[PDB]
Amino acid sequence: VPAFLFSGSTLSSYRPNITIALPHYVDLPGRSNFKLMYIMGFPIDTEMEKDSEYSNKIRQESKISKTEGTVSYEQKITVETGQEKDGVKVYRVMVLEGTIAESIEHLDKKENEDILNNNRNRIVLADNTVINFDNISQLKEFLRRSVNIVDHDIFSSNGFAGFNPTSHFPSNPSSDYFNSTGVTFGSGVDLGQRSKQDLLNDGVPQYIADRLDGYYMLRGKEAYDKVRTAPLTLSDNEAHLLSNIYIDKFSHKIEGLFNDANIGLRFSDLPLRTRTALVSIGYQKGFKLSRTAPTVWNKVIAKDWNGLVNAFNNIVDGMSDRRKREGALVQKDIDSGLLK
Repeated sequence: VPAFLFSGSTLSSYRPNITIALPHYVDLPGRSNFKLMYIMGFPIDTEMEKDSEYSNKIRQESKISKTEGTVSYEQKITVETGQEKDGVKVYRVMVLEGTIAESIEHLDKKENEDILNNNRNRIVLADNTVINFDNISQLKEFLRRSVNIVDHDIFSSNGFAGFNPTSHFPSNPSSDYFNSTGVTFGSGVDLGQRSKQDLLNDGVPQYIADRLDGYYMLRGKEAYDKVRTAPLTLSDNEAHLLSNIYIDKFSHKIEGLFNDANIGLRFSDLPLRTRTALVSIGYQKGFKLSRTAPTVWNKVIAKDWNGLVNAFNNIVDGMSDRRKREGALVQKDIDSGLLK
């Protein structure tokens, strides 16, 4: 105390392979100053101000908010638990350069609870700066906010894209979009232009894709009649699975457009709520925002965030309340210090 040692286990893609009872000292092959000591087979990371051969210098702190902030969903993270005293830091390594996903799982694992509630929990980023968390919870939250390209609960709420597990038919005869509309499930998933094999190719499970037989490729009057005389309802679990697959898929196209514009930063460097606002407007008006919502896009590529809020507020499509709610997501990111 204050510690645990051989408690639980550790996730690493890196192991080196005749007396092992003695400690072994290793240099992380990719980077530095990152030097680890293996007691038994377990990785230990220590920092000491006064020069040591096998220790590391003091890592500077990160300015990222531990409360409201995120790390890029694109990067790798090192998760550490331990103690620090008067200029000397001792930490046990839990995840060694892992993705946010297995981090979030291997971090709740049955063997690992014990050491994480009595020791200080931090993340070491790819740039070798440090985020110190007050507790383990804060950390878990942080990982959950970081893992997803958009916020799925916000996106599927009635305020934005909605959720309807029964087969439905937006628009109508009086509309220009009549003939371009298909049968739709979950949050806006439209089968009008899709084949079963397309869904299988996108990663949708067999049982869901077979369940939808007879609804593929229908549009206009056909789709309207089909919904009227022979509806089909998916369970909430299946509907949410299908939806999340197509939401992530679309998010990637928005991401590509953003990165291709060479604005000075990457889509993954923006806060969660803003990413969510941009994907939402694109989902409804079409993905190429340079063409479909020019005022919004022009403000985005200028990096003018107040201008962006105004643009969301001034657009007239007859979808006004939703446009406003998107703008208010952006305004929330400005007010909390995450933007600019």
